[PDB]
Amino acid sequence: LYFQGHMKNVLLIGACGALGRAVANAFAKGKWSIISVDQACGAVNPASSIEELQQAYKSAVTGLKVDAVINVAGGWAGGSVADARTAASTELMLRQSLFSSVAAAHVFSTQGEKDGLLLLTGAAAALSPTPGMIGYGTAKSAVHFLCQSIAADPSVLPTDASVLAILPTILDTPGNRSAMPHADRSTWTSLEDVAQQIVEWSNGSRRPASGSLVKIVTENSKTRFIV
Amino acid sequence: LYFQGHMKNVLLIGACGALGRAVANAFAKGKWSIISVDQACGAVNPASSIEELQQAYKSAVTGLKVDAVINVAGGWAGGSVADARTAASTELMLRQSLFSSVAAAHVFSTQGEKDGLLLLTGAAAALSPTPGMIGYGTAKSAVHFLCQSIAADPSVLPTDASVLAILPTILDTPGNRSAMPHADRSTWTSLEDVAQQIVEWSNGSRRPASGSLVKIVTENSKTRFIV
Repeated sequence: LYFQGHMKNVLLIGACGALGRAVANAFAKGKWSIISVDQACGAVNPASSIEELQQAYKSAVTGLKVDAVINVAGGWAGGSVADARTAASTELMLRQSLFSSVAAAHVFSTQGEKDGLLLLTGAAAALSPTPGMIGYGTAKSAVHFLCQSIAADPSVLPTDASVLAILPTILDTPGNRSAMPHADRSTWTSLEDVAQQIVEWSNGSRRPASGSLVKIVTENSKTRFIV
Repeated sequence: LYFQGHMKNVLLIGACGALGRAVANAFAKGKWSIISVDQACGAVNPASSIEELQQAYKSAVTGLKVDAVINVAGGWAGGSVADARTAASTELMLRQSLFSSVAAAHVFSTQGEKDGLLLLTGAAAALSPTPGMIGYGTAKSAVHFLCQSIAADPSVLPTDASVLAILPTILDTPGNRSAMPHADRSTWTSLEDVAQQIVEWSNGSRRPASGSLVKIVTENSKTRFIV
């Protein structure tokens, strides 16, 4: 007659960035419980070791199982091996994208629900060498490899778990608007389309094969998610 | 009648490991000047930022131009995203292999001689996903990407510079002998064959195309260097 459901829980990493806020709004409209580890904003020190991140992540979800672990953290910096500042900017992109993803994988493995989702954020541009974006290309290339490697042994993920990486080309962010203010935005992906796709996968449906690198391709302002 | 030559200088990173010592011995027999940044052993703190490594590297070669920058640093640890210790071990492999390689690229770019060599150390096993070696596969995959990315804009390297990554399968090291003491060693690459190949490339000849991932393939105890 009455059957009591259960709240779904998402561990959200990177909630403070443009895509992070769009993703938090989509989970909230979707009536998920959100644990925003990076919030209440800069809540976890970026100088954290991988071990310290996985401690802060385990601590934020104690006595919960998580149906999704969504990592959308990461900024962008340019630079070639010529610039002295490439060292500092690449260490930052490695910490925001790769350190966070390794820690997120361990919490997913130990606290994750059956049919759960781990979602990592790559970059379509990191499918090719990136001479002018050394740090960013190297960090996101590593995320892509980490996603394929996690997927390749399902015995250490929850049963019917999926790991996916999203590979955006260009996102329609305030930063992109002010950087390129007279460009055509017909290929810029809406943050809301990405966030709604992430919620749909997190609710269980339309997932490509675990380990997929899902390119986000926008043409004439319509988006497809392509493996 | 008499023409005075000049010493060739190598910046050697990772001189303390088995391959590092074999490489130092080969440069020394080859009458190169060796700057061993990691020596006099653990000379540079592994907890160094990329910026601090590139400072320690610039400082070790002040008022020299370097004909070669050779990075052979890196140990090995196992682990899946299941093990709590994967976080700490992966951060170590990222620091030893990738942090060192980004700093080495900047010193090569700013202090490197024309026709100079930058050599990075990958892993044949990182050409495929590595579920049981998450940290090691991810760190070496990143080195491979970094090598291709550096090569892809020659304008920020010295004229006729080459960047190469070596991708060993199994090296005949004391560690490998004691770990697998009844295995066949007919596919294990001699450290001296690798070191002599590195010196030959550093003297200028037999280099494949810049950005190459050179697999080291040993069969019936004979080694080839294959792109």
